[PDB]
Amino acid sequence: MNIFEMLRIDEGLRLKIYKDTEGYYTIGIGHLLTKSPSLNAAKSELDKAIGRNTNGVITKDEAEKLFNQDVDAAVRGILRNAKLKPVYDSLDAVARAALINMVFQMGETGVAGFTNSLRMLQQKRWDEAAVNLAKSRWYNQTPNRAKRVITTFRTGTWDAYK
Ligand SMILES: [Cl-]
Ligand SMILES: [Cl-]
Repeated sequence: MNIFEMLRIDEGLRLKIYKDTEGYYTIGIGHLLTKSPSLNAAKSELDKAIGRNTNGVITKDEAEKLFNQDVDAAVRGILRNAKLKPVYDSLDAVARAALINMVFQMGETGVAGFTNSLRMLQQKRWDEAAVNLAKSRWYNQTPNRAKRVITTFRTGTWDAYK
């Protein structure tokens, strides 16, 4: 298991524009197109992202390309974030994948605000961090996914994904 397989499980794969859990226009493997309520706006962002007139449909290879770009972006964002980097550097490889997953879902900003959980993770207070991570809108809105990520940090294994 690795970050790609992990995210593929959590986000799924869709080849036509769809609305995410928050009601936003998305495509592929969790690639957010826009928060705008306009489908035309979404179609426009899609074409600009792909480099062609898609008409709201993309191929599997195109989806995977956006996916690679998005994972790369997430890691790079973590590494440039003053609050995130030190946490990431302190973690084992499995737990690092859990941090990337949260950044991919909620953005660098979203994550950087879990101040208390981050400190606990950096201190390796696993169980406490798990409890603190759960007291969040994130966990209450997407509980199954949040439980998988939380378990990943807590145990340092991929068991929630097998
Ligand atoms: Cl893009
Ligand atoms: Cl969920």
